[PDB]
Amino acid sequence: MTQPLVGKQILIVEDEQVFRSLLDSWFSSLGATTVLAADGVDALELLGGFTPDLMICDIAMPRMNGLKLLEHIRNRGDQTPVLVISATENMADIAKALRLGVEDVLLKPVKDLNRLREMVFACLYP
Amino acid sequence: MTQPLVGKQILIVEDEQVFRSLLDSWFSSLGATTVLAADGVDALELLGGFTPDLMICDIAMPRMNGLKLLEHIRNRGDQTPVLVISATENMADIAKALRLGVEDVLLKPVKDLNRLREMVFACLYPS
Repeated sequence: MTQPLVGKQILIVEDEQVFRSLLDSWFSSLGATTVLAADGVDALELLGGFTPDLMICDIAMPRMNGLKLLEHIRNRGDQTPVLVISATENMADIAKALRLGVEDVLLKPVKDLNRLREMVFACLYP
Repeated sequence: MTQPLVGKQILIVEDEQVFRSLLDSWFSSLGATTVLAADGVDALELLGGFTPDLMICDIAMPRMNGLKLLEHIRNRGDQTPVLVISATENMADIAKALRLGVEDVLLKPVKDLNRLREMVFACLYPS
């Protein structure tokens, strides 16, 4: 199959339009249905009414650091799988993400589209 | 001002990746914060918990014709401004969109990005 993610809903939270388009383009290519949010506060609001199969965010977020997004939904009882894609070198931040429950924390810029591919597959078909 | 839509939340419902990306690019360029949905059923679900300043959709939608999206939110009592962008030539479909309450129905493909610009401005800053 060239579209193995058909039937999967992916929430992408990404403030850079180009990276946002690449991620939409890639996941859509694979058959996923995407929701994209430019802003992490807007994503928090969306998650009130909607439950995706996977959420992709950055923990180093300009408007509102995505750790707080993660913390707020995890306090509610949301078990939504989260994959972090981040350039952060800050080990206290990564450790806080891991304690809140993320599938993984992948380095940005993505220097292996091969790896993300099987990381996304590890999340969506465990 | 080169970013006149700062503080405006726009929901874009668009099944074509490239057009989706163009609209994201354009609205983001003008300072709006965007939410994009590939799929109209997912947009119906999102609107349960979220109220944008403007929704952009096509009435001629593959998965689920966007008239039903429009009819379902309008039966709830949502006053969310909607702008339809569509190549539809079907006068009955346009007329149903207009009865449901739509800011306007703009012809696709978009000749002219000047027009969409002030159409979007009429929706987001009326009077």
